[PDB]
Amino acid sequence: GMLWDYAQPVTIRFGKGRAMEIKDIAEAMGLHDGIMVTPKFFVDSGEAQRLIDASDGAVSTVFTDFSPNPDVTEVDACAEIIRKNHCEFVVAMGGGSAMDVSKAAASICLTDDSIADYHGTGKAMPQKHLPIIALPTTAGTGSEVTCVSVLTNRKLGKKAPIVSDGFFPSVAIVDPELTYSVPPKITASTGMDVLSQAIEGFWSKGHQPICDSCAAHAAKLVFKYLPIAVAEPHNEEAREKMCEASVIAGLAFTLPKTTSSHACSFPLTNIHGIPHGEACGLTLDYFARINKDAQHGRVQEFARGIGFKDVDAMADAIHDLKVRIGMRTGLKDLNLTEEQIADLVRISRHPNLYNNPVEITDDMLDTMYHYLASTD
Amino acid sequence: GMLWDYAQPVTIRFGKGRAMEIKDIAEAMGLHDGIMVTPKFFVDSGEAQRLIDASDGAVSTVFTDFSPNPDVTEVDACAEIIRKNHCEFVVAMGGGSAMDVSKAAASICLTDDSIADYHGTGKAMPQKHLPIIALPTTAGTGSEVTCVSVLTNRKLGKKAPIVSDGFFPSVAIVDPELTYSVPPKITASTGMDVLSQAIEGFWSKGHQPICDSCAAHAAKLVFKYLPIAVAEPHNEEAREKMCEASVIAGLAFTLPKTTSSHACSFPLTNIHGIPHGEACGLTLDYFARINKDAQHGRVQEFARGIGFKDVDAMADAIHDLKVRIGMRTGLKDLNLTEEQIADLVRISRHPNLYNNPVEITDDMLDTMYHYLASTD
Ligand SMILES: NC(=O)c1ccc[n+]([C@@H]2O[C@H](COP(=O)([O-])OP(=O)(O)OC[C@H]3O[C@@H](n4cnc5c(N)ncnc54)[C@H](O)[C@@H]3O)[C@@H](O)[C@H]2O)c1
Ligand SMILES: NC(=O)c1ccc[n+]([C@@H]2O[C@H](COP(=O)([O-])OP(=O)(O)OC[C@H]3O[C@@H](n4cnc5c(N)ncnc54)[C@H](O)[C@@H]3O)[C@@H](O)[C@H]2O)c1
Repeated sequence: GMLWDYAQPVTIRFGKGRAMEIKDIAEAMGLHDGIMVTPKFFVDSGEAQRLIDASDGAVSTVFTDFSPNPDVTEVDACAEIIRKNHCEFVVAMGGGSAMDVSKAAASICLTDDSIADYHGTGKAMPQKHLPIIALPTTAGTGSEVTCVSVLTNRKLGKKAPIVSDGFFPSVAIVDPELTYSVPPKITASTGMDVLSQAIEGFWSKGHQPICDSCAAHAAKLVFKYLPIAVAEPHNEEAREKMCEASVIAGLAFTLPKTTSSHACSFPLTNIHGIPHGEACGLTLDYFARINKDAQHGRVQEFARGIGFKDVDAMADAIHDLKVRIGMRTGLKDLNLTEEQIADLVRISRHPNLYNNPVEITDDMLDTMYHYLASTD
Repeated sequence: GMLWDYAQPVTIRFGKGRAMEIKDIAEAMGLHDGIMVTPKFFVDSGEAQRLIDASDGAVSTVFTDFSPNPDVTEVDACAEIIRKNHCEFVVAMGGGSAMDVSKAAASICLTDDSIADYHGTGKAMPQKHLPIIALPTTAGTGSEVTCVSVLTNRKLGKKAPIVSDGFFPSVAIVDPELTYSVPPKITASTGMDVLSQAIEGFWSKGHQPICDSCAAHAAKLVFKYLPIAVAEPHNEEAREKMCEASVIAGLAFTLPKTTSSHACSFPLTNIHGIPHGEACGLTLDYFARINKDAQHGRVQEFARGIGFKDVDAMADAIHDLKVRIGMRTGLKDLNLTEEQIADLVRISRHPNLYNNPVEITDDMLDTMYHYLASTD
């Protein structure tokens, strides 16, 4: 017997030049006076003002004060702006960081309580929220189809996600044109994040068939088009394909969740400043050679479906992919101490690690990090 | 570039024995007193009361007065029942016929007009309705994840579908136990209906990547388990695997729509009484040999993705599948006249026919129908 649930209530509009259709959603939903949460890059580049003028007065205010690693203070700061201008909907035009505070601010601006009162403290988020129109500009994190908002508390040293049914965006416009301006180094990291969510989402203990079809489709696209997009940022086909894999791979991690590589990326990112997708890719092919034979050859069928002889052949491609696009293949330059390696193992015992098809023991993490700390 | 919209607002609770969870959905929504629209077979078998008592007062009334091809009068008869008993939600436990009157009667009971006032005339349905909990009992048509309600106007001699966003069921519980009681002949016909909507849904003109990932997963499951479900009606795994492919193929054809085998199946059913799934599969392999080199080798990559050397190897698998499960391979026993063959050509020119990649001219229809008239 196989039991599973599937819920995906985010409408998706895909196509180049469809970011101008924000006026079509604010008129159909009957919503005026919107706030666009976008990084300051799009403000100085005129791309933000181009869509606001196209919306024809639908969007009024703009909020750009937030970090790539967003804090709980920028969420309440964005919530205060919504409370003042009486904003009805929230536009999230950015990467995984601009869309993280948009989900949190749209639900918290309807209460007089801080966003910290629900940040990993057991308190459930109020489901009442403003509508969200996610416009991802990186390909990506797939956050435009998830109910997750990853935040940080600098004054309290806390960093934990918040999962609420009210964080689901109503509409998510995936425009590949907004990804043209992504630098090659970020394109490679965000591309590895798509590949990690696709592979981890498949071999997860909470897998389901609808997510597997999306996971296999997105993974094959990353192996083919991601090197092209890194080398050629203006390649319209390679960018559009990466957006295709990005939103589709997001549909494979919302329910089955992620496993080992995402559990190890949290210490590799927060402690050592390694970007998220690059930290996940740092251990992707490592756990692949471990889970290759689990689930009665199910992972072997995944590799053959995307065009590989075995899983070890697929793990070789993941390694050749990271080298060609300039991603980390080791941690020898960090000069990690035995205390730091032991810190990597203790913090890697995350709830996501238990979703791995093969039980990862502490002796395995100690072997992996000692191998990573001794590799260029 | 690629342009496509994706909207799947149905919640899928898949699992063996999860039909008892009507109480959970009614309690979570805080709803009581529901009307269960089901065929009379499930009442005579006690399966309807097993779920009424499992809901523990959540479901109160039962409606069983509708034909396999549902008439508008049977909808208003069910609508007036909800008006006289004020039910709060609709339970659709049955085939496509039961899930097509549950969509119309849930929206028309809130009004005072007849459901025929929106049947083919073009008048939009009111977007206010009662919640729908779809419990499909075949595998299938996927009506639990679509917004179309195929009806029939017997007094007016018309059979036209109705498409309304308010017809989307809230939750679609897919339980393979409800399919154990399907006779092998109906299993084979409904089984071919899944493979049709998957193959047609893939090579359609309005194809999109999310639906194509689902189309390949569903098609690969039918080739392996459909003969098992036919020769072994109580095979639990074969039944579950057919239920899995049926709901996944529902998401595959709801947006890209159907192509030629569905356009040719409508005259094969209303005039000659051939079941829908059997009438679709009667021409499915014929159009495959036409669309093999279409869309720049796209259908070729589809056949290799599911495990065939080419479409020709897949077309042979379709033929051998129908012979093993006892589906029509020709129309020689009908002894069709030259008038009848030309009558099938006229009616087969349906709007869904133009969705085929290769153009289906009237001469190709005349050639195909004359070929089937000479085939056993
Ligand atoms: N919410 C979720 O479900 C989810 C899932 C995974 C990761 N995340 C979090 O999301 C963040 C990652 O998001 P990311 O992977 O998009 O990077 P990002 O958006 O965090 O930061 C990327 C940087 O690129 C800059 N940039 C320059 N030109 C750009 C352009 N043309 N388009 C977009 N950005 C441009 C942005 O200003 C930003 O500083 C991490 O903090 C990660 O933890 C969230
Ligand atoms: N709305 C949609 O998305 C969609 C898609 C395809 C077809 N359809 C329509 O739906 C109908 C076809 O649905 P179907 O293929 O289920 O045909 P159908 O609805 O006739 O199947 C129901 C019949 O199956 C028989 N049956 C015997 N044992 C059964 C059992 N144990 N469980 C269920 N039924 C049993 C009964 O006679 C019952 O009337 C047609 O009217 C077709 O046009 C709708």
